[PDB]
Amino acid sequence: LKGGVIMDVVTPEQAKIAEKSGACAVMALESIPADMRKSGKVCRMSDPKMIKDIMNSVSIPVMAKVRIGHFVEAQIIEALEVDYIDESEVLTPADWTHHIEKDKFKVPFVCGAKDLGEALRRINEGAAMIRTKGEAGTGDVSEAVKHIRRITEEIKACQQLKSEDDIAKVAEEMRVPVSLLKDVLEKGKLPVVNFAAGGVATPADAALLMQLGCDGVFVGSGIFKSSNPVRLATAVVEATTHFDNPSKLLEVSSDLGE
Amino acid sequence: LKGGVIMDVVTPEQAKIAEKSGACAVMALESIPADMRKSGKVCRMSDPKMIKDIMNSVSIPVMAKVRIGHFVEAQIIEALEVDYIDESEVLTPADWTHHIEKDKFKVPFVCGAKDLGEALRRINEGAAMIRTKGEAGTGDVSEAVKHIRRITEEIKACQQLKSEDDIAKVAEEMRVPVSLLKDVLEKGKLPVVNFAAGGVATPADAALLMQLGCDGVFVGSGIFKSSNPVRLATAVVEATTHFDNPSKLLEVSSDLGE
Amino acid sequence: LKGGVIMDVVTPEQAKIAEKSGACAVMALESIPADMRKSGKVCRMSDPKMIKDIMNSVSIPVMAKVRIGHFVEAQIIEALEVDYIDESEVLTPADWTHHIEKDKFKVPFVCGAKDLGEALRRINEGAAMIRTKGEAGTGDVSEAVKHIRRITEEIKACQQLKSEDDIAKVAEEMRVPVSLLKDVLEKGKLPVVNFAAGGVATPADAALLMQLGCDGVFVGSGIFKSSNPVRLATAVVEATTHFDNPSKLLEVSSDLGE
Amino acid sequence: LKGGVIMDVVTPEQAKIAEKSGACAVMALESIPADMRKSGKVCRMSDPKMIKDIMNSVSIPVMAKVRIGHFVEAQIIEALEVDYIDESEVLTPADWTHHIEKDKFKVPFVCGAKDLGEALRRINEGAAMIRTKGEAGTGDVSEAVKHIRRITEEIKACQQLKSEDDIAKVAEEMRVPVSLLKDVLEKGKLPVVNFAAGGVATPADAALLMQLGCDGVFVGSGIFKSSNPVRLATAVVEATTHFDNPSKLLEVSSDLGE
Amino acid sequence: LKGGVIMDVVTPEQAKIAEKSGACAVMALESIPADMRKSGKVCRMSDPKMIKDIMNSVSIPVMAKVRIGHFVEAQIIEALEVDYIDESEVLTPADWTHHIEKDKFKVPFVCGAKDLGEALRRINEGAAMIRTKGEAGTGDVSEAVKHIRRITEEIKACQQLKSEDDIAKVAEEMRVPVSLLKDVLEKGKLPVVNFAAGGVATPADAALLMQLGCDGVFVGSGIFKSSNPVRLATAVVEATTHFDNPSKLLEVSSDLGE
Amino acid sequence: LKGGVIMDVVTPEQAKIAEKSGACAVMALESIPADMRKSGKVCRMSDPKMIKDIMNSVSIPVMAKVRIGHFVEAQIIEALEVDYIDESEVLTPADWTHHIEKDKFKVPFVCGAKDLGEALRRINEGAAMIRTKGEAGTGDVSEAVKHIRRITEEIKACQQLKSEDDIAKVAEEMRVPVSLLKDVLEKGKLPVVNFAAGGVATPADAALLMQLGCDGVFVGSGIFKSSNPVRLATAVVEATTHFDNPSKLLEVSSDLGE
Repeated sequence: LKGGVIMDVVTPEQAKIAEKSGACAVMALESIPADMRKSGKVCRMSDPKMIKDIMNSVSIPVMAKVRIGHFVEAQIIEALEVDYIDESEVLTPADWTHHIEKDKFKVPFVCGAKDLGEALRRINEGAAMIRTKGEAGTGDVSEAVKHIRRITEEIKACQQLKSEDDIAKVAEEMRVPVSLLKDVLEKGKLPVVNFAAGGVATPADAALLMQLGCDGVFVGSGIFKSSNPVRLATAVVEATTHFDNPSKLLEVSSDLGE
Repeated sequence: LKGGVIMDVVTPEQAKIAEKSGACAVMALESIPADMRKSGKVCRMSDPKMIKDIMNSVSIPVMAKVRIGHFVEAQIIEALEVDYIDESEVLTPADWTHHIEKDKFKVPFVCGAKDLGEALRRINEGAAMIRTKGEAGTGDVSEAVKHIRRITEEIKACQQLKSEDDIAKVAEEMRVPVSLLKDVLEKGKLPVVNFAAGGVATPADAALLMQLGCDGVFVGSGIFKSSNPVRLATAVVEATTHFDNPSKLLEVSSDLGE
Repeated sequence: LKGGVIMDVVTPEQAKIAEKSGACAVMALESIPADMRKSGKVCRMSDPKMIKDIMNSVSIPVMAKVRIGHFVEAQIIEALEVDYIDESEVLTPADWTHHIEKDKFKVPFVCGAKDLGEALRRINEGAAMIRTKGEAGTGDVSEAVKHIRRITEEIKACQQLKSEDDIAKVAEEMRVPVSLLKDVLEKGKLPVVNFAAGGVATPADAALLMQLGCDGVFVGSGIFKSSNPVRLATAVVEATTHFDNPSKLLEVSSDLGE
Repeated sequence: LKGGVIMDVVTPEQAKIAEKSGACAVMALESIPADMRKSGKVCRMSDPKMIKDIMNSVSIPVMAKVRIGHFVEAQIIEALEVDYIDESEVLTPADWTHHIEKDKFKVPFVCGAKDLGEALRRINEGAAMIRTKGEAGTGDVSEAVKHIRRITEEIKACQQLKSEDDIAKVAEEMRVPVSLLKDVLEKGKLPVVNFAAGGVATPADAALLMQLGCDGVFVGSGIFKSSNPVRLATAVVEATTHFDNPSKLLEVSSDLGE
Repeated sequence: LKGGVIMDVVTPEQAKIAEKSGACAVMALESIPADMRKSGKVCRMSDPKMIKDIMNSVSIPVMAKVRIGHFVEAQIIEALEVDYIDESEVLTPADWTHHIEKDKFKVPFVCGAKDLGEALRRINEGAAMIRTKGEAGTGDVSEAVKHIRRITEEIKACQQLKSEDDIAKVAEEMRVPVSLLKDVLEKGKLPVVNFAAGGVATPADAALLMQLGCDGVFVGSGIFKSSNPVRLATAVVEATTHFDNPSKLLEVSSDLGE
Repeated sequence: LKGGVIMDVVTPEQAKIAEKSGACAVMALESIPADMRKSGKVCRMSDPKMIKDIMNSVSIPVMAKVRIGHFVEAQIIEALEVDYIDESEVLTPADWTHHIEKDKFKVPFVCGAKDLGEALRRINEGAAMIRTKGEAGTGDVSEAVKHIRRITEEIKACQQLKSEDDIAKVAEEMRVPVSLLKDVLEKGKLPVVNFAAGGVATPADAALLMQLGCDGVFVGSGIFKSSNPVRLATAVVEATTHFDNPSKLLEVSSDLGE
């Protein structure tokens, strides 16, 4: 899915709009935390029936969310044959101590991370994909930027550690195998694709995150709240593809509406 | 009651539905302590008459709740011949320093615990069943998960202890007899059934708690707030029973409604 | 002046009900003091006329309250020839430093106590009767239970002291003659009757406090807010009398309604 | 005015009721702080015209209040020829550092005090009369009782000081001449009459304060808020006169109304 | 302006009334900073036109206010030829670190001070008149009293200082030249007129501040909220003038109305 | 690109007004950012169409804002060929750690600064223009005054340092090349123009900031909320030009109305 955009969709018809806009995948979900976050309610896995109905409407990959640590929700979502599971901090966590043991699943998982240690812990548990934790709901791209900058800075700082022994002390504080940390230092990158998520509101934001080194970007239901969802979704996809072409980012950002 | 679901019920007709659904017992209570607690009211044992009308309505075992330390509520419930007494922290505690001397009753009790010490203190006092404390009323399964996981971890961590004198110190910090803590450590688990309670909202939640090693689960008045109580109650029972079978978990979770 | 039940009454008709239910005394009151503290209001001695009108309506003993330290209220209530004066912390205290000098009155006094020192100081000042303090208004029995348990536990611990100098040092911290503390330690109990008050809402609550060793129980206007007064008042009296009989406790507690 | 009652009056007709009830004096004032205290407004000297109108309506002495430190209000009230000036903490203070220099006036002043040092400072500035500071507005007689007890205890404690040198240290901390403190110790009383004021709501309260050694008592507009002001005012006067006659305090307290 | 009253005025017609009443000057301001400050608004210099219409309406001196540090508001007011500029803390400060360099203007300024240091700093910067700060808008005269009394006391306490080097240290702590502080101490008072302001509500208040040694008094829009502005304004003027004559103070204070 | 006045404009018609009043540039904006922060809202780059429509309506230079760190917004606004880009703290910052690398753009940038370090860091990153930060929205000029005074005062104090090592230590704490700090110390000023922004509400405010040494002044949409826009905008321009002429400042400030 590298170079691509994943969109949150709440109905089959939204999925079809996502797919026709250029999305590489869709993320099926009932609500969009938010309306529930400001309310108080527990956020859980969405009904399998609404997910299958989305899977039946497009021919691109479909992802779905489960609660952090909720390995039973994950077993149900795997049995449904979705393409990816997003063990998501947007939903209400089920286990505040243990993430899901992802290497016991066939289906790939994406997890969030706000820094290097977090990202390595998620990968060491078996995450196949990392995304920034962003700041979901708000439309403020700055948390996404903070987290991508932080991982990049931390990687660079580790790379200046001379002692193999100091490196080990770091792996220890992160609670990951030294081999995993060492593999990151030698490649100067996480060993899995890293996508931006949380606060990506405009085409500019999308191109920003790509220019900071993200392999792609998730966008939320904000696309569909806008006065023309097709124009906005197509504009974010173009911007993600042509992320280093100012005249084209200019063209796709012009006259977008509210 | 191993491998079962116990359901809170506030009417004879609710109790009948629980029984048709496959519940192994019901808990008779005049009103969930999640409505009035908001208003600031003392929650006590229910009227023996409404407990008796529930008992007359089903042939599965009936439980009832008394306040913590309220051994006279318990004598009264015992004389009524309910099958189990729940000394419950959901009710307003009658004695904040002493729980009931349960080993002086001939009806079995269940008690809450959030960790090992707590479980062992309740067992020492004569509890025949333990249940996690979790968060009653929120529908958030994470408090139940925290407590089962805390108990499991404390057992493991006490199992690591080399010195008999240190084991004895732990028993002392717990205010229980060493021979009780010793027997827990030898067996690797609590000497009575342990049920999850508080926050168990979906079939997936019930199966999560069973795969964490609970022997069964309490569910609250939430069953009866759903559009189809019969469907939800049946689905929770089937998930508790087939707790390690994903395809079955998928099927009972699909098209679950409000 | 032994055990039984004393009921707060606000009219001659309530007293008549208290009497025919089997109360051993009444406590004449012009208002329920929960209503008024809420207001902000000062609660004082009741108007002598309304106390007198209650005195005329029943042949069992009548008590009335005065504010802590208000010895002129007590001079007036004594002249009225009530049977007991209750120097009561439910009223607004008149003197935060000095309780009334009760040994100067012919009429006997009841005072509240939350621990052993307080009880001995009230007895030392001439109280003829102690009541546990409880939490008045709330219908929550746990404050009464706390205080009865506190007093008991403090007697038991003072009983462990082997040195007479240490016993004297305890008496002195309590501000009471050592011969008074010494008598309690030898006999295992206060030298006057001790009643539970504050939060006795149900027949089970009355019988709980008697099983904890109280000699009797004050009950508030809560009896008269109930759906059926005679029936609740009679149940509380029966439970106070038969405090040790589970099946009778069951019978009087069933179908009590609001 | 010793043995007497001073009443607050807001109209000539109230003054006439005060006088016919037995008051030894009246205190002329526009408002009764309160309604203004809970509001926020500055309390000041009352209009001279409303004061003269009261002075013209009765033949007993009339007092009036000025703000603490407001020696100009005092000069205006003196020129009006009132009988006593009450430099009053009920009004909004004008000088938080300096009370009025009362010895530069012909008219006598009364001042409040909550303890011995305060009372000596007020007398040393030239106060001819002391009253307790009470807790005005509330009807709670307990602040009045606290303050009279405190002065009495402090006097007694000073009287146990052996060293003339320690006595001097005390005068120094109080900021008064040692001769003044010494005169109090030798007489065992303040050298001026001391009246209770603040919270005297009933005849019992009035008789209480007299039995604690006060030379008289001020009562507020509460008399006139009652359903029969004449009965209540006459009852407080009787009670102040017959302060040690229980059967008469009983008779005057009976059937008083709200 | 010694021995006079300066009155806040918001219209030409208010100004005329102040002038008939005997005011020595008026202060033109478009709206008292006690209405909007509540709303959270920036209060600035008034429109020069409304200041000019006031100036055209009376032949007594007209003052106007500028923000603290706003030397350009002051240049503008100066070009308008008002008679005095009030650099006022009632307005919203333009420069929280530097007041205006007043000795560079040719129109006299007045400035607030709450103590000596403050007065001397304002004088050093070129203020021709000082006024107490007190509490604008409350009608509480005690802040004005506190400040006049604080200044008087600090002068006395500095007069006690024996060492020229210690005097110099004080001047240094004040951030003013020693020769200025020295001249204050020799003369026993501030080298310019000092007026009371903020809280001056009654004739009695105005005379209080004069007997404390003020040279005159500012009164605010409160004159014009009274039922009879003409009567109140005249009465304050007469009391400022005859500030040490009780019978006259009595007469102007009698029958003053709302 | 020297001094004068830059006005925020939200429509082509406002720009036309800004131009004919004598503004030296406009700042194209689709909303007033005080309205939106209040909402909670993220403020971003404005839609290129509306900026373009403003560019078409006037022949004076047009600026637009981008979020701090949002270099892709700046890439887009540059492609649009606006005349200046303002990297603006009034918008929601995109990168809390890294301002844009402005020396990589051909279009010149304006940045905010509240002190000398911040100004040098923005210049070091390639800013062509500094503006003081002020408090935007409030109409209160004191934050702008504070920042202009701060920068000045810090230059003057760095000027006192006699040691080159100490000067280097200052540069390093500021995170800027020592040759940059050294140039400011020698010349007594920033090497680029410095404009006041934030809180410039009145003609007097504009002229105040110019007299404090600013080279120009940004003004907000506050001009357009006023009762007469042309007149207020022209007065601000005239005051910025004639900042040193009191009588002209008087003339343009008079009868400005709402």
